[PDB]
Amino acid sequence: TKSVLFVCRGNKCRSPIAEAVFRKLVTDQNISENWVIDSGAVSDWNVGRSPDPRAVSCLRNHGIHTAHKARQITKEDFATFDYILCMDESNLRDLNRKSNQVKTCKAKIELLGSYDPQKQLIIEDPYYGNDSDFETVYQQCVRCCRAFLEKAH
Repeated sequence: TKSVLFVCRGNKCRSPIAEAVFRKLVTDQNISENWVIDSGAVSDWNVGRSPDPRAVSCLRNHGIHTAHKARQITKEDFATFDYILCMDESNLRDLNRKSNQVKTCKAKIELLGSYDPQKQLIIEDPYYGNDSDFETVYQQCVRCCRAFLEKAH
C-alpha cells in the first residue's frame, strides 16, 4: 500500500484539487484500493472548511467531486505517508523544517511540480486569482499526478 499527502497553505484550493485529481487517476487505473490519498494544510487557520467554491466548480467542470474538509498536517503524517507533495517553495521550506523536528519521518517531501513533464515547478496560490487560475492549477495537477504515478523520485 502506497501513500501520498498533498499539502498547501490552507488546504482549500490547491491540495484538495491535487487529491481529487490523483484519486480520479488511481480509480481510472483501477489501483485505488492500494493507495491512501489525502490532503492537508501547513496552517491551522482554515481547518474544517470545505474547498473553495471555485475549486469545487473547477473539479465539477471535469466531472470530479470532493467531500474534503480542510485539516492541518500532523506529526503522524510525517511518520506514515510515503510522499508529501507540496505546491510552492513556502510549503517546501515549512515542511522540510518540521520534518527535521519529528524523529519519525518516513515521508519524502517534494514539490508536486517537480513531476511536471512541462517543467512548471511551482503551483501558485490561486485564491486571490480567478477561475482560470484554478483551471491552470487543475491542469498542473493532472500532469504532475500522472508523472508521479508512473515513476517517483
